[PDB]
Amino acid sequence: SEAVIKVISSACKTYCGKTSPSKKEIGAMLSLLQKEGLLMSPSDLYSPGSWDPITAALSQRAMILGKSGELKTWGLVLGALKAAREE
Ligand SMILES: O=P(O)(O)O[C@H]1[C@H](O)[C@@H](OP(=O)(O)O)[C@H](O)[C@@H](OP(=O)(O)O)[C@H]1O
Repeated sequence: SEAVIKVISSACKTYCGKTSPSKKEIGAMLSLLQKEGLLMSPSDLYSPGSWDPITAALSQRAMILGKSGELKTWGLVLGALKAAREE
């Protein structure tokens, strides 16, 4: 939607620095996860136990369809969030 997007933005800008996903990339991945049935809300990313199925599903789609466009964004989020939850 909006609020959660900016939250993710400022978050990754602190963990990944300048090498963070652009807002235009964040929204794209967000909408994909919803239509894929992987997620249902923008706050779903706050669930660590739901990361595994997503990474698996995206990896499958990437290696089968031949495109890691959505996987790249996920990897960036996963890395930053994993580090955040590590503290
Ligand atoms: O303020 P930053 O540390 O430079 O991060 C920005 C902000 O999060 C911005 O939201 P806002 O315009 O509300 O500050 C967003 O739109 C940008 O993504 P993009 O470059 O594709 O336009 C992003 O880099």
